Amino acid sequence: DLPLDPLWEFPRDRLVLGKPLGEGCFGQVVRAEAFGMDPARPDQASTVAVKMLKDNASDKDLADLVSEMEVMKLIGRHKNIINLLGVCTQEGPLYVIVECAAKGNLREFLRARRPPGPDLSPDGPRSSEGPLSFPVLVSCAYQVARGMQYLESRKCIHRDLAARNVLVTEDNVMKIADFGGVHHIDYYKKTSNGRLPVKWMAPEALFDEVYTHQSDVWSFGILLWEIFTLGGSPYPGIPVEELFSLLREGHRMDRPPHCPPELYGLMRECWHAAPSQRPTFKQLVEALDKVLLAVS
Ligand SMILES: */C=C\C(=O)Nc1ccccc1Nc1ncc2c(n1)N(CCc1ccc(NC(=O)C=C)cc1)C(=O)N(c1cc(OC)cc(OC)c1)C2
Repeated sequence: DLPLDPLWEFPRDRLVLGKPLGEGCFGQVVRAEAFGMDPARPDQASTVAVKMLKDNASDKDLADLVSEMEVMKLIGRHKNIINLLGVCTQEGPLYVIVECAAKGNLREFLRARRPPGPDLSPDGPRSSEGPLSFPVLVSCAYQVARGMQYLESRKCIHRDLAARNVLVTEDNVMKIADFGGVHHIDYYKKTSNGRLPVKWMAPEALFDEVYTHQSDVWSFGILLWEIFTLGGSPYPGIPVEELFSLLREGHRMDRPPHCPPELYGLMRECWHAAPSQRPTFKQLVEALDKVLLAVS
């Protein structure tokens, strides 16, 4: 079976499975109620997210989920990542119980909060004020950088860092998801929501199958661009075939509208050809911290 880990094992009868949250990478994820996740409050309800094997899963799918579980045990706890809460490995299906972020992923969060165009009638003194302000976008960027910096300190490379893979809590805290098959990537693969994940890959990863923390920094720069386009799709209108040759030529995305040169500056730094010429996550946290303090 699977060994028992009393440090993490949670009785499965203390879960009530609820609404499916969609296809997770290695299985499906369901919202759930947990009673007594805090052992000091055994009858207290909390909302959690539960990852489990899809129907008719292989022995490989089990291996993947179990390895994701073991990664999460190892990396420890941080404010800006999805944290492991517990597991159900005994006498029933494998459950991996993690934090549930009320507002969904960062890309959807941004796209849903785009400002009103000059389309609707002025109603109220804030008719043109959108939900999102510059300091809060910078805070989103800063928090992801702090999460990535933690992950890096734990020798963890993400390899798909993208806004879709950051979740947003009720208090607008960013939590990096799915930090733990690079030899088979379909670079033409479009996800069911229309995403082309090749557009987040560093040149060395895409061309040479090399991943480092500086590869993630490249992706971070793409995520920066998503934020300051409020959830835009990178390399707009560029199909994958054209992306290959544009990247070989050293092409980079344009500065987006309503983005200050400080932030487009950091994006271009993240996309320097040589990985040693990109900022480290520690440098990105510091740089974003300066902008955040300057504007708060
Ligand atoms: C809490 C109320 C709620 O339901 N919120 C909600 C509504 C709709 C969508 C998403 C959420 N909130 C939420 N919160 C935490 C987690 C998740 N969702 N999911 C599902 C969404 C998701 C995120 C990232 C995905 N990655 C990729 O597609 C590619 C990398 C896919 C789907 C979720 O999967 N998790 C989750 C995260 C991790 O990160 C380590 C690990 C696990 O299981 C081990 C699950 C959390």
